[PDB]
Amino acid sequence: SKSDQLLIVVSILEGRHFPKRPKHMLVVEAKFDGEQLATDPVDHTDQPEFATELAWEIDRKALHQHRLQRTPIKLQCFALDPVTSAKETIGYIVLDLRTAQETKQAPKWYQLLSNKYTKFKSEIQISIALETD
Repeated sequence: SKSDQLLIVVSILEGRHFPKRPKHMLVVEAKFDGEQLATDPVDHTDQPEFATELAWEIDRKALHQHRLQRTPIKLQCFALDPVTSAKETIGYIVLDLRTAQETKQAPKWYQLLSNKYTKFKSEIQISIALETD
């Protein structure tokens, strides 16, 4: 059943309406079904360039269950200090497999929930898709 092996691919593209923080970086961590993945740290500019794909392995039977159960893909956004190495949680984004098809789809803009930058309507552009593993 090698064919029945799939990848959930989350594409984190660009951010917008972030504050310009000259000494900091941004990192997005993503957690699905107890597996954590992370982006490179990127410049904490107003429009951060994440340009990263994250991939989790899954079975077709398992994927269909997660889809119906609404198992979340939880994205946590951190501001990182390259000097001290301290990370602070900026906000979170929740995705689910409802839209995930086996073709690439147009990305959508997602607002950061519990956003520490309370006056900024910070958001991150995200695609989700399924590929053969």
